[PDB]
Amino acid sequence: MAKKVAAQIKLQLPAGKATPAPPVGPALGQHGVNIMEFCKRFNAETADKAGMILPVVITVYEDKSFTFIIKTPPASFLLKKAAGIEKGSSEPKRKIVGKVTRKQIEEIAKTKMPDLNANSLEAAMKIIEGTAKSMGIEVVD
Repeated sequence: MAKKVAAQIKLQLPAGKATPAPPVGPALGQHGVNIMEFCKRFNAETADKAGMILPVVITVYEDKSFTFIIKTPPASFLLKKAAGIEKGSSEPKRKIVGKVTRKQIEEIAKTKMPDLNANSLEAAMKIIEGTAKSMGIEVVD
């Protein structure tokens, strides 16, 4: 399969909010890459996971072409989107700040399957759950 890797541009970038600030411009642009192609790409792709410093990895090719991936991380990311801590709880924090549910675990586990390096989702579920557990997040059902 066609690979002509010229470089790699790893970048932690706001979902829905990437831009040629010191992050992007110097990173990709120095390697000849269309920052706007990148940005209009990452932004549109990350539209859903917006509000988020996404851990990205760019792989620019010989053409000045590129592609990039975004490491849908251990679980913290979408556990915000579940545990209910996209900012924080109002006050309730019995050590368990907020919580979710095995099913919620699953979904999160599923979406980040490519990242968590899941042989099988049961494994990814462990990650999410364990992450959650460590983060003071309970799972309830």
